[PDB]
Amino acid sequence: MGPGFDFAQAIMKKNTVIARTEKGEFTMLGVYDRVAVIPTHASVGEIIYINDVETRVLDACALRDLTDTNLEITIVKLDRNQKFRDIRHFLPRCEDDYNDAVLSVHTSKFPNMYIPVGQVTNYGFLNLGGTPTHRILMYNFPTRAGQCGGVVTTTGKVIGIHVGGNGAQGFAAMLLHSYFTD
Amino acid sequence: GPGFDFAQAIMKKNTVIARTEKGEFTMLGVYDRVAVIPTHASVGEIIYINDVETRVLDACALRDLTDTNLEITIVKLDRNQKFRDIRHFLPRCEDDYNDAVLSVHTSKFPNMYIPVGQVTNYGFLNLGGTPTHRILMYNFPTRAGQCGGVVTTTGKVIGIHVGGNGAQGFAAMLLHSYFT
Repeated sequence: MGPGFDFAQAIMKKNTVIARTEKGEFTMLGVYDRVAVIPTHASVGEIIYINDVETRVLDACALRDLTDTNLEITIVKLDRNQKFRDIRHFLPRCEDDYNDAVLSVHTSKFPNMYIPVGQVTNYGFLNLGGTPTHRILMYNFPTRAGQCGGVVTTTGKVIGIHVGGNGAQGFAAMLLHSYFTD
Repeated sequence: GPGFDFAQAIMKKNTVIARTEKGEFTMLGVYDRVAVIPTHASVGEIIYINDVETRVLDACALRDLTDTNLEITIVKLDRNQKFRDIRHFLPRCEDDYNDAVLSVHTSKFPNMYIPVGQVTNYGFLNLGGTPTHRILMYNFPTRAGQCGGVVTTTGKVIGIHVGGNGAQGFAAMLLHSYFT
């Protein structure tokens, strides 16, 4: 509807796949080459479904900060026959707050979904489903089941992936450029 | 929920891309060759529908019996295709709603679905300096363009997006009596 949605759409149309694990269907952001991200609670194993195709997982790494605290991001390398457009230049280098973000989801249940979530706070620490978690972004929108893995963008920046909510607020794990140095 | 199925079913058969002098708008076809578009689209004698030059036979800028703007223009189009009749999904009365979806369809934003959630019967709004009635309101914390879109709940087509103030978004109510 506006330039925020434009950037979100451009990310969705080229840099997402539908990932299925034993714990459900997730929006999954491809970052570069055969490397994607997904919430750690998806419990990625040795095999994953990518757009309903059985795919071997070459590597998966649940990220933690240097205090050994959960970040809720898993980086997956897929045995896929095609690379993603390299979007690493759209990742922020530092922890930050943002104005006017969009949360975008694409699953069987929620195809082509885009939500203007407004201001995003650098929230920091969250007890997420009982697990201490760092580098959380917060937005005041009542997100729901089915949105985990959804991409949070501003114009020109891909800043996080949706990992949870409390009914009134939604929460995303930060994406930082430094996670995807090769 | 089934809200998303409903929004897609309305989009697929009843939503077309309309282009006026002002650019592109999501247009809802209601029945026969009758459709609606925001009044601010400035519909002329000719309009493009899915990139086809189309004569507009009639255009009515709706006002209520207080003689107040409603910001809906009803158009009758000179085209062969007939819209699937959806008048039975239009509310009879003014109401509040939960769990609404706004569905956008332009050349730039094809098939885009925006869950807006809770929708209030807001009522009176000074829209661009024009007093307007029968406005629905939802959170919309962005500055959107003009193109608008169709607002649905499960089982109902309730309004078309007509504007916003950067925090809130506003739709004009669709009522069954407008098309009787």
